Amino acid sequence: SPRFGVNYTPSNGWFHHWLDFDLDAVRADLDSVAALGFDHVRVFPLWPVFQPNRTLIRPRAVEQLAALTDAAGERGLDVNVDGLQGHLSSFDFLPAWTTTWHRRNLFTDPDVVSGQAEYLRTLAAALADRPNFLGMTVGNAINQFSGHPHPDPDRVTPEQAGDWLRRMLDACERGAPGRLHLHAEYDAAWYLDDHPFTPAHSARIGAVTAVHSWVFNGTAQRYGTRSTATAQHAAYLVELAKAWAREPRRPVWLQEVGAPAPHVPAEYAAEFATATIDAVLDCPEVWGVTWWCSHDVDRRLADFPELEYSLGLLTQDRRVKPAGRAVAEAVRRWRTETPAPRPRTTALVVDVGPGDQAPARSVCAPGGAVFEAFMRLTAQGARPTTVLAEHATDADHLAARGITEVVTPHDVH
Amino acid sequence: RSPRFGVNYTPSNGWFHHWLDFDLDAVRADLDSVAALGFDHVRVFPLWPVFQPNRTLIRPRAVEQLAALTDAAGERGLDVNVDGLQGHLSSFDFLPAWTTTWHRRNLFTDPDVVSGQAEYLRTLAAALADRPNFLGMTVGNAINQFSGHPHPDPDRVTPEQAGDWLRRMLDACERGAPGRLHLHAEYDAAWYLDDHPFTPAHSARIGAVTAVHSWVFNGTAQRYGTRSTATAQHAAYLVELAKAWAREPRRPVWLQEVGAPAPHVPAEYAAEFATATIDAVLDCPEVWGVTWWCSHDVDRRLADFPELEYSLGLLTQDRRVKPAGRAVAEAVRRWRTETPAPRPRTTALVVDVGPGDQAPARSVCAPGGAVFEAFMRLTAQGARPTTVLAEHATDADHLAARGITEVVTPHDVHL
Ligand SMILES: CC(=O)N[C@@H]1[C@@H](O)[C@H](O[C@@H]2O[C@H](CO)[C@@H](O)[C@H](O)[C@@H]2O)[C@@H](CO)O[C@H]1O
Ligand SMILES: CC(=O)N[C@@H]1[C@@H](O)[C@H](O[C@@H]2O[C@H](CO)[C@@H](O)[C@H](O)[C@@H]2O)[C@@H](CO)O[C@H]1O
Repeated sequence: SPRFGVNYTPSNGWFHHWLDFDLDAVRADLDSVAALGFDHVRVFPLWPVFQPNRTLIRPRAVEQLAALTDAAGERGLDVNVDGLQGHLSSFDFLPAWTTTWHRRNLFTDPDVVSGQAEYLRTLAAALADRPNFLGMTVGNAINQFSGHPHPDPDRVTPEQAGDWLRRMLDACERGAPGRLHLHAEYDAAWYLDDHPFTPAHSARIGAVTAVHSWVFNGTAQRYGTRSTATAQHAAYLVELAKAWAREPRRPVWLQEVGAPAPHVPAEYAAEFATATIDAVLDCPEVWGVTWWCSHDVDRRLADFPELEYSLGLLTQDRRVKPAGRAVAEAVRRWRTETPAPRPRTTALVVDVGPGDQAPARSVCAPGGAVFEAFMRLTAQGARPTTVLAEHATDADHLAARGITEVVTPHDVH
Repeated sequence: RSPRFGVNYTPSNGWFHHWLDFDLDAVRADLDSVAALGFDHVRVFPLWPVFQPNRTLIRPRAVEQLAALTDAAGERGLDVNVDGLQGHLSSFDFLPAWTTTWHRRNLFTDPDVVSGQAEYLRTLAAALADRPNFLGMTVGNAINQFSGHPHPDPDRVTPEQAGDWLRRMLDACERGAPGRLHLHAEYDAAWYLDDHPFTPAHSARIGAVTAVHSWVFNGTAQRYGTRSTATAQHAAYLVELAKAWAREPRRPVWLQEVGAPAPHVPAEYAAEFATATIDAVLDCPEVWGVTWWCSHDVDRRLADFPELEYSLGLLTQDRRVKPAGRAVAEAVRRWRTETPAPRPRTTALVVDVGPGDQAPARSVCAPGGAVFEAFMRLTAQGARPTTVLAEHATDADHLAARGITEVVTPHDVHL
């Protein structure tokens, strides 16, 4: 029931390939992905290339995306499209009509927002007749523009961020009705007290909860490369995200997971990949696992943080790397041969402060009491899920999720 | 040499975003309509982030599209000046992702950004060097607007750093295309804004010719009026002002931008204004050329431009000649038919912008300033003034080399 895919980083040109779109290079990339057994790709337009002026959405760029989508479908790959990039791999791609003389908050300016909505509706409507089109993700961790540590953020309130998300997803739904439209925020949404994108936003707006699991976020540094916390980090984000859902079986999509050097050294990447995926597949209701990323980044492109270059499952010339070989069996076995995991009946209480804005959510970050209690329960074999403090004695909430035992971080010690 | 006539080329289909949907036949039709008006050159604009999307990727296809544009121009008798670092165009900043936010690195001082800019300019120049109609490079369109107030987020630099950067950029242009016409082109803050890092000395002493961009929405029309002498003579003023800082007595001054922006120049007055402006400029000797901004109106289906930008063309979106396009063409035809002799300017107004080479009091040259108003009064009186720096006001060798026999101060004119 969990699907298996990759975040597609075009080997020739990286995301700048939209400026030199080569369908045969894309076909060869997708062939090398399909050969490892994946069933979907997550793909990335570059927003200022597609919408260089607020009222110019380039039809040729839309046609190229459709051709990419059709090429993926010929190779047995479904396609999720991320709209607003926005941020990719340390670089911000911002249209000139949003910056300096035209600086206008990405989340609140009425004209920017209507321009974003028309962009997203246009992409979704163009792919709506593709059977392998899964739906849209609003944008790749667009929440990284909304506050620190961004050097120049478009600060917003949680109320403002939620309003914006609902408008963006309405546009996706109007473009492609009935498809799988979601938003996907990086882990500040679960770990930073002040951050305006909240756990509630992730679990209650959009079709599924998307989480992006990256052990350079303090996890590998604090607990160690070969620790239980590092191996279980993706499973933790999946079970943590469930605490805020209103539907007891709302799917959680592990939409990014990668093996970043030096926190996961190259010679440990395959072992880490297998352990991380084994752990997350012991979590019920996982929509899918989508590895970051398909192909190493061309070192002929300068100024990436070193870690970005070697995140591929395939080399830049499409050779299978050790983690690619590894995943291409923690997929064949995970598919077909791995039973859906049993329910997790022990829930750890998550006290994130009252209201829906999670002002104390850093207890969930690496080093926090909720994080460490979850990892302790995990090491003990308890297979924990999570429950909000507000629901810790809510018998209807617990029964709907099959939770029979509730423990606080203090109980765990 | 005699003055040249040309246009700043705004592609009618796609504007400068046409690099993303490059249509050579649309460029050819655009240039056809420009050649019909009798021009002899175009100034053309790469979009820097499209040409160099990563510091170490200068896209071969963008370079080849620029060469194809240059060839289409040469066929039509249009020589080509290429501006490199845009950078700024018509109120929009086009900055590569590798210069901003997480990668914010000063455009003028960061070692890696500056090396990237030099390789980009060298690459463009080398790729066009075999084209006989390639004039040379301009470093970038008013790149000085990134360097301080009123930019909302400037990359600050000292004047010494600005001059060093310019020399490095121009050396790269020269390595790419030896012997061609390489210059830099700064907007009027270089002449008008106290403490602005790009100075009059930089414009008149670095690069092959001095480039001035004349825009009467800079306070000139607002203070003196649309139909005033100051508004009609503003471009000739910048030409003669820029001469004060030249070391060579016959260094050409290129009026590389001049346009008719509404409502400071209403559309119904644009033709009369263009005629008056060009007549005033062509009464100035050693004008390299007049380059009108711009060839084509901007498509109003493109959002968020300041209103004035859309109707700056001499030609409409569908390539029809506008009243100002007819007026400029007639001025060009008149000059080419009569080839009037240049007339020297023997009366010089003293320009005192303070001590040193950084012009700390240059605002006397701005609209409302004592030098500005004295120049316009001498002009109205028919004295045909040039300008001379205070440090040269009694330099007999400097004055004889320019044929200046009369030197007057702003207060002299006050009387
Ligand atoms: C500025 C910076 O590098 N921020 C990073 C994000 O880029 C990163 O986003 C995801 O992680 C991969 C690997 O780093 C990156 O290539 C993609 O942008 C992807 O969307 C984020 C992950 O939590 O971590 C930030 O620190
Ligand atoms: C932010 C802003 O509008 N800055 C303008 C410059 O754009 C302008 O540059 C020149 O003027 C024309 C007409 O405005 C414009 O299309 C081009 O960018 C051109 O290079 C400059 C002129 O001095 O004035 C600034 O205020």
